[PDB]
Amino acid sequence: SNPIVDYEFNQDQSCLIVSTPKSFDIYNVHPLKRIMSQEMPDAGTIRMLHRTNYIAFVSTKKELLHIWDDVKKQDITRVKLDAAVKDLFLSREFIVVSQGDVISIFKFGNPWNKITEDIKFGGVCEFANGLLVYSNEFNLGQIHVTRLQVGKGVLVKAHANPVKMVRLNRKGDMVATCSQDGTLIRVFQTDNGVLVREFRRGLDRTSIIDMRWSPDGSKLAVVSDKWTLHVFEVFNEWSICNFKLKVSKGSNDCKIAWISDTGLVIVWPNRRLADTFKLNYNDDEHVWWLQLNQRNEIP
Repeated sequence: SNPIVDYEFNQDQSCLIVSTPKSFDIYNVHPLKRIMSQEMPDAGTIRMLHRTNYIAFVSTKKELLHIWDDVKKQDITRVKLDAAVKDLFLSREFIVVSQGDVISIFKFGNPWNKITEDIKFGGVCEFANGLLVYSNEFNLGQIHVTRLQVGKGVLVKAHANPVKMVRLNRKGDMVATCSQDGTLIRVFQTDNGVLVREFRRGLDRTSIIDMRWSPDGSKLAVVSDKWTLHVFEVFNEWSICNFKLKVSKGSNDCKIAWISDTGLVIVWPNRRLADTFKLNYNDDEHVWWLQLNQRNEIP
């Protein structure tokens, strides 16, 4: 009966945090088990800091960004927001918030203040391991890559068409990119913006639902609105794997999570469902293939 309002993984993707109209819960991804649950109305977008007790959620009603203490069971602080949140990221140092046309950067810890002037951007962004990536506010095909020390950094003409989404690897030395076409998936070095690789998802155009690097950064998982799961070798050219995902009509969004160097989990918000995949390899024939092992309710 409880619908999922928002859901997201933690930085290593060992946890899944979700918000409902009545509460917000945290789960292990593999094995799928609920770690905790907290009665909480009006909880909007919600994020989690690693495997600590530090939780951040946005109040839909009062337009407030809370920092919730999971053991104290109370607010640490509340931050006033001026527009609707689009993205949210947490590190031990910074709180990166994407509200409206702007990216705001607060400090993680007292006094919980803004560290820099607000950055206007193109609508897509990513922050991971102190490394910020966002699209230029007018040149939507371009992306800025900067290290929060903010200061200036590298500019990359990623695509002709506007960039749709972006994904940093686990270390933070590479960024995967795609567009509205969803035909080409490019990989750049965060050091200098040089094109490392260029993948081809397919001939026809599709919207890309999610991307995610493997833990070692050797592989890149991709899911399109065609609802096909792709896997590309980096290896640090077409996909080495394909799998027609099992989707119903109500499904229109999901998120990928690597549980190992050879295991993925696809979380389905509307169906409240988690598909566990194994990435198999035949050393004799030098071929990869995907296998759907388990299908679990959240609950």
